[PDB]
Amino acid sequence: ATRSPGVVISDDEPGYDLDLFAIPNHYAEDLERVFIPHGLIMDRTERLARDVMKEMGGHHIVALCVLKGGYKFFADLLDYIKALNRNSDRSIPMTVDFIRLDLSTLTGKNVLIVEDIIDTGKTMQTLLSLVRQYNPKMVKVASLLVKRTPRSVGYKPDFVGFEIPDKFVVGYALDYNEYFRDLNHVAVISETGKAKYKA
Amino acid sequence: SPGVVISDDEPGYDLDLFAIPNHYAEDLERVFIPHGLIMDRTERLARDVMKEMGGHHIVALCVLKGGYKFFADLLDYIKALNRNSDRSIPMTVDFIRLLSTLTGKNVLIVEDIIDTGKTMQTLLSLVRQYNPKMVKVASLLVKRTPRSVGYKPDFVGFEIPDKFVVGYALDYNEYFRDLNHVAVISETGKAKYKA
Amino acid sequence: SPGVVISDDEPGYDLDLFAIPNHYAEDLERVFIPHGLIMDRTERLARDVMKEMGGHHIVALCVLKGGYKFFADLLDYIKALNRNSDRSIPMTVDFIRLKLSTLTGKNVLIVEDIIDTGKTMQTLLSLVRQYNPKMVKVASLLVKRTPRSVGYKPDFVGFEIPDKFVVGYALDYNEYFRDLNHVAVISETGKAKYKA
Amino acid sequence: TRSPGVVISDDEPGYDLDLFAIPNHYAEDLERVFIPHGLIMDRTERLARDVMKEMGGHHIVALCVLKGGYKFFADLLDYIKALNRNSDRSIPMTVDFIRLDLSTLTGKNVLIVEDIIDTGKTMQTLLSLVRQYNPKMVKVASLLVKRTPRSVGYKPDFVGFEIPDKFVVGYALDYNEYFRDLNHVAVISETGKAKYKA
Ligand SMILES: Nc1nc2c(ncn2C[C@@H](COCP(=O)(O)O)OC[C@@H](O)P(=O)(O)O)c(=O)[nH]1
Ligand SMILES: Nc1nc2c(ncn2C[C@@H](COCP(=O)(O)O)OC[C@@H](O)P(=O)(O)O)c(=O)[nH]1
Ligand SMILES: Nc1nc2c(ncn2C[C@@H](COCP(=O)(O)O)OC[C@@H](O)P(=O)(O)O)c(=O)[nH]1
Ligand SMILES: Nc1nc2c(ncn2C[C@@H](COCP(=O)(O)O)OC[C@@H](O)P(=O)(O)O)c(=O)[nH]1
Repeated sequence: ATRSPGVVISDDEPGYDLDLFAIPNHYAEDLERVFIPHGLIMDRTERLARDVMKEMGGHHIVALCVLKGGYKFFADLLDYIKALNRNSDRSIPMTVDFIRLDLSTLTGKNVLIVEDIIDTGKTMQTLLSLVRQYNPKMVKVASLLVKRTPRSVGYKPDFVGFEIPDKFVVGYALDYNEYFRDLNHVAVISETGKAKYKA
Repeated sequence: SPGVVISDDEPGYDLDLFAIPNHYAEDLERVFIPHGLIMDRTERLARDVMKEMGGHHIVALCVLKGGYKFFADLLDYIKALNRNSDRSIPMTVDFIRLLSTLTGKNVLIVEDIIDTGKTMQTLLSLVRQYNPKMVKVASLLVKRTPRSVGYKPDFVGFEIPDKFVVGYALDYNEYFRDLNHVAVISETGKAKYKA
Repeated sequence: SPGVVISDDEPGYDLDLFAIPNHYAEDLERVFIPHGLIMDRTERLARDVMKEMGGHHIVALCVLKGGYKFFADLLDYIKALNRNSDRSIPMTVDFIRLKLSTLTGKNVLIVEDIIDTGKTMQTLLSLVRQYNPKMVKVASLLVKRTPRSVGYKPDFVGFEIPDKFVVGYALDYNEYFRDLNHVAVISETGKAKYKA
Repeated sequence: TRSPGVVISDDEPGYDLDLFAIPNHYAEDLERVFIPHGLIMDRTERLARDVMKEMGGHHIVALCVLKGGYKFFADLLDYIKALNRNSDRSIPMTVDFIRLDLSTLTGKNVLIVEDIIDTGKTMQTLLSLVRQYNPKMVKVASLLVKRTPRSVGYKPDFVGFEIPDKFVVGYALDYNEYFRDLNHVAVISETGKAKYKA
C-alpha cells in the first residue's frame, strides 16, 4: 500500500525475443517471449531488499514465505537482506517462517509477507487479515510480480518488483504443472507449452 | 562416501583468513567451512543426487526448520543440471513440519545438519509407512559424535568434529543468519545471544 | 541481428528502481542497462561466439584500454561452455595496444566494450588483417546509434543504445564509476564533478 | 609481509577428485585438487579488504602481470570494486597490464597482482623496476606462493594460499593454454602433461 508500482512493463512493447537470451533448448517451442531476464530480477530484488530494511529495519523482522512451490524469490530476497545486515556492525536477529494457508511469534514484530505473483490479490488480502489478527507491530507485503488483471480487487502491495501485463508467465519462481523450474527467466508460456505440459 | 572429512587435528582456518562480519568478531572461535567451499561441494552433491535418483520423478522434501539455505542451493544446482539436459524434467518441492502423496515416489529428504541421527531416523520411519518407491537423505553436515546412534545419510557434504557450529544455514537464537561460512560459536557468542 | 535494441522513445529506468552507490546518486541521470541484464545477454553472446568460430582453438584479443570487465565476463561464460563440451579446448588470451605475428592463420576474436563511430575498429581490423589471420570477428557489448558512425557494424553486438554518454560496468570516466556495475547515463553534475 | 596466508600443509594436500565437480575431459589429467573455486573466492574477498585498508584509502594503480592469466586479477578487482560501493566516497582507480608509460606510476599507490610465485625472481625483478619510477607505495598481491627451497627469499605483502611444491593448474593457471575451463586449482598428472604437451 504505497505509491511505487515498481518496474513497469507495458502492454505496448513488452519483453525481449527468445533469441537474445539463453533459454533451455527443451523449452524452445514452449515460450512466446521473455519478459524479465534472471539478472534483471536479481538487480530489482537487491533494491527491494534495501527498501525493506529502510521501512522495517526498526524492529525484529519476521520474514513470512507463502508455500506455492516458489521458494526461489523468497530465498533470493533474503540473501540480499542478509548481505545488508553483515555490513551494519550491529548483529541483527531475524526469524523466517512458512505459511501454507503457531503464529504467536508474530506479536509485536515487523512482519514481511513475501509473495511471488499477485493476480486477483484475494489470496494476499486473505493472509493480511490473519496476520494482523495476531497483533504484529506492522505488516508489509513483498511481491516480485503484479499482474494487471481485470480481476483486481483494488489491493496494493507495498514492495513490488515488476508490474507485468495480463499474460500467463512461467520461470524463475513460477512453474506450470511442476515444469519450467529449470528456467531462470520470467517468460510468457505458449499455447504449445500450455498443452504439452498440461495436467 | 563419508563426504569431505574435516579431521580433528586442525579444525579449519583462522578467523582473520576469511571475511567474517565485524559484529561476529568475538562470537566465533574458528571457521570450519567457508561459503565457497560449501557451494563447490554442493554442486558435486547435486550431481550425485541425479546419479542415484534421476531415474524417476523427484519429490524433494525440506525439513523445517533447521535451515532453508542448503535446500535452496542444492536445488539450484540440480536445476542447473536439468536445464542443460535437453529434456523437460518436472520436480516436486515440498516442506515437512515434523503427505500420503509420497506413495510410490522417489523422495529426497534434505537436511542441513545431523548430530545424534535420531531426528532423521524417526522422520524416515514415518515416510516409509506411506510406501514410497525410494527415500534417500541428503545432509550438508554430519558430526562425529559419541552421541550418535549409527545413522548415515545417503549423501553427505562434510563430516565435522563434535563442535557447535553456526552460519550458512545454521542459526543460534535467530542470530548468525548473515554469516556465510560454517564457524564454531564461541563461549562469548553463546552467552551474548542466549535465550 | 543488431542485438538488444534500446530505442530513444523513453529508454532506461529511474535511479530509484535499482541499487546505486550513494556517492553516484547525483552523478547519474538514468540507468540504461542493469548489471544482471548485461550478464544474461553476455551469456547468450558467448553461445553465439562458440558457434560461428568456436569450433576449435581461438585467439581472444582484448583492446586496451577502455575496459576489461566485459572481456573477463565474456570469457567466463565461454569457459563455462567449454567445461561442458566433453572436449579439452585450448585458448589464447592476450591484450592489444592501439598505437603480434602470432595471429598468422589463427581464429581471432576481437573483444570491445563500446563502439561509437567505429573508426577505432576499422583501423584495428585493417592492421590485424595484414598479418593474414584465418578469420577475424569482432564482439562488442555496446553499439551507439550515432550520426557519427562511419558505417562499421560488429559481428556480435550486446546492446544498441541511444547517443548518450554512458558509464558503468566496463566503462569509466576519468577512472571513476568503476564500482558502478549498471550502465548509466552520466549527468551534467557528475561530468563536471569528475573532470580531468 | 609475514602472514603466509592460508597454509596448505604437505603431509596431506588438498582433496580427492571425486568430492568435487571436475570437467569430464580432465578426469585423468589431474591427481589432486588443492583449492576449490569457491575457497579461492572467499580468500580473495578477504585479500580485497586487506588491500583496501592499507592502500585503498585513495587512488591506487592496479598492475597485472600477464602470464596468459587474468582471472585472479579480474576477481580481485571485482571484490575491491564491491567494497568501494559501500564506501561513502567515490574512489578512482587505474588498471593496467605489464609484461617484463610507466611515468604514470609516480607518486601513486601501486598494487602488483600475481597469480603464482615460485622462485620469486620475477617479482623482485619487477619490484626493482617499479620502485625506481618513484611510486608513493608499491606492494605485491599473490594468489599462490609455492613453498620451495628454490625461493630467493622474497615474500609478498598479500598472499592468498601457500601451497606445497607441486605443479598446479586451473583457475588463472594454464598449461599450454589448456585447463582454462578448470575453475579449481589442481595438481597436474603425468597423463595430463603428455596429453597437453607443446
Ligand atoms: N505460473 C503462473 N501462475 C499464476 C499466474 N497468475 C496466477 N498464478 C497462480 C496464482 C495462485 O494459483 C491459483 P491455483 O492454480 O492454485 O488455483 O497466483 C496468484 C494468486 O496468489 P491470487 O493473488 O489470488 O490471484 C501466472 O501468470 N503464472
Ligand atoms: N546450529 C547447530 N545446531 C545443532 C548442532 N548440533 C545439533 N543441532 C541442532 C539439532 C536439533 O536441535 C534440537 P533443539 O534443541 O534446537 O530444539 O540438530 C540435530 C538433530 O536433528 P539430531 O540429529 O536428532 O541430533 C550444531 O553443531 N549447530
Ligand atoms: N565511457 C564512454 N566512453 C565512450 C563513449 N563513447 C565513446 N567513448 C570512448 C571512445 C574512445 O575514447 C575516446 P578518448 O577518450 O580516448 O578520447 O570509444 C569509442 C571509440 O572506440 P570509436 O568507435 O572510434 O568512436 C561513451 O558513451 N561512454
Ligand atoms: N601452471 C604453473 N605454472 C608455474 C608453476 N610454478 C611456476 N610456474 C610458472 C612460472 C613462470 O613460468 C616460467 P616459463 O616456463 O614460462 O618459462 O611462474 C613462477 C615465476 O614467476 P618465478 O617466481 O620467477 O619462479 C606452477 O606450479 N604451475
